Amino acid sequence: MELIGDYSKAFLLQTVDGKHQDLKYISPETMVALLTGKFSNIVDKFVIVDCRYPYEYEGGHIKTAVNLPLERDAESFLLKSPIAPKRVILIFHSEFSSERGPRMCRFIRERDRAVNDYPSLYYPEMYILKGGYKEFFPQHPNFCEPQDYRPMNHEAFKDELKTFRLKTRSW
Ligand SMILES: [Cl-]
Ligand SMILES: [Cl-]
Repeated sequence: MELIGDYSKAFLLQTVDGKHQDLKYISPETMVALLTGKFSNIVDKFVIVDCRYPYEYEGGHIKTAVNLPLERDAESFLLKSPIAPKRVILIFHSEFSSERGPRMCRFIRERDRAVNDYPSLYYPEMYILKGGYKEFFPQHPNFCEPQDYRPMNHEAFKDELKTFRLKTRSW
């Protein structure tokens, strides 16, 4: 397997197959391994980036996850003042981690490359949580808060979906 983004070392986590062949995916179990400190001696810090809309996040998210659905906010939070460490790892996810999560992952790498001298990166190691929140919640409810799951297409949030999308950079 290839080295991480800055070609400094191998990827630390075991991966699983995912739709986007060029990205690295991890399972809910591996996400829990990170959250339970199984890699504390090597991983200084990791950030779980929930790329879903605010109402989805509010309806139930992974503990400690940060809601950064808008590209400009994800960039500001992660690259304005890079989180320095050991390793730093980013884990992106959305509802199914089919579109929004992967898109933000690619976006951050694009920006990371743009503000660095090749091949250096602030976040050389990034993963996608396979199955997204939809598959994580049924496996580890006590690692979520609140302990619920609100889909993007929830019937009671149709207006909220439209409101949020009109704030995005492109549709
Ligand atoms: Cl997938
Ligand atoms: Cl956006």
